[PDB]
Amino acid sequence: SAYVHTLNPEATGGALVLVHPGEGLALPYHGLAPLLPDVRLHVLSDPRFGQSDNRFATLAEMATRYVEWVRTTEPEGPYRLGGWSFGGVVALEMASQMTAHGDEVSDLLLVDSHNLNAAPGVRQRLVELGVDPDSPEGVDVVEELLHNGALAAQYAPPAYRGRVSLLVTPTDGDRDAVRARGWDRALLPDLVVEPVPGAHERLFDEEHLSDTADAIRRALGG
Repeated sequence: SAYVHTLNPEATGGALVLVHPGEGLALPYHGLAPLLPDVRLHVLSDPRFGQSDNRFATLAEMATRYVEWVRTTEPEGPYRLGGWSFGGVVALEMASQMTAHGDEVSDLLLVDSHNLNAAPGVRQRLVELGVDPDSPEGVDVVEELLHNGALAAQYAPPAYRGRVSLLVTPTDGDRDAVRARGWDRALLPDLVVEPVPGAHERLFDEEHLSDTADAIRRALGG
């Protein structure tokens, strides 16, 4: 569909599905493609983005719909899923569902994601992106953002035994980066924690993209 876009379509090194962050558009990930030229990148956008009505009721329901798309695009596994912040949380729930239905998910990439249901700026994020929150783009994005943040707050991530890479930016006061983001290592026995530099909101902007892509490449090459 119009919400699934595939980058590096002739790549033969494997595939990676990336779920949109809380703003709802997978466009930040497009700049990864030249930096991950051996990876088929399937980037997923929110199909309910423009719809004040007909939002997904739960993060689980969103994930279930995205799984469908993934299976249609890559009918055979093993699967590698991930996303930046909110998208990483959705990717986890996708991995949880796929593995419960017999699929192999060899990698799950949480790019500086947090678990708001455990450890809980809408307009200010756009201002920081250079968009007018009150422009036509602006209002839709803030609306999308607050809903996805509500989906995340109501969702608790389940125990998941597969391999999970959590890429973490610097943690205020250098405290434990896993608890600071609301995750419980008892639920993620095969968690691997990897550093990525810069600020949570800046990870895909022009300056940062090469370092963020480096951290993703390293996470996938276990």
